[PDB]
Amino acid sequence: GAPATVTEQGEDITSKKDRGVLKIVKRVGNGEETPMIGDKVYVHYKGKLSNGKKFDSSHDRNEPFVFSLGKGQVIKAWDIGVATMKKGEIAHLLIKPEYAYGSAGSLPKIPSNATLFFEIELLDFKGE
Ligand SMILES: COc1cc2cc(OC)c1OCCCCCCOC(=O)[C@@H]1CCCCN1C(=O)[C@H]2C1CCCCC1
Repeated sequence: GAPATVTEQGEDITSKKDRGVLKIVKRVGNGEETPMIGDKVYVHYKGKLSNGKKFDSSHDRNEPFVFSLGKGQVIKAWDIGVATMKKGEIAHLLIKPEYAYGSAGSLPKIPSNATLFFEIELLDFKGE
C-alpha cells in the first residue's frame, strides 16, 4: 500500500530526525516558494488511521480545508509537512503519535498512540 511505500522510501522531515513524519511527493508542484509561517493555506486531504477503522476526506465536507500555517491549528506533522509543499503538489505523509495526538489520543475519534496517514494536495497559500 501507499503507507508501506512511505515507510520504505519516504524522507524523514523531522528536525530530530526521529522518523516521526515521513514524506513522499506523489505529484510535483510548481513555483519555488513553500508557505511561510502565518500564511493562510488551502488544501484537500484524505486521512486514515493505521488501524484501518476510520477514514476522513475534505471532499466529504465538499470544501477545501483552510488553516493558518504554524499556528497550532492542526497537528504538528501538518505544520512541518505542509511547509515543505509547493502550490499544486500532492504528498503522502506517515505520522507517528508524537507528531499527531500522542498517548492521550483524541477519544474516541483518534485512539491513544495512533499512527496516521495523509494524502495532501496544496491548492494555494496567501500571506496573512
Ligand atoms: C473533520 O474532523 C476531524 C478530522 C481529523 C481530526 C479531528 O479531530 C481530532 C476532526 O474533528 C474536528 C476537526 C478538527 C481539525 C483539527 C484537528 O485535525 C487535524 O489536525 C488533522 C489535520 C487536518 C485534517 C484533519 N486532521 C485529522 O487528524 C483528522 C483525522 C480524522 C480521523 C482519521 C485520521 C485523520
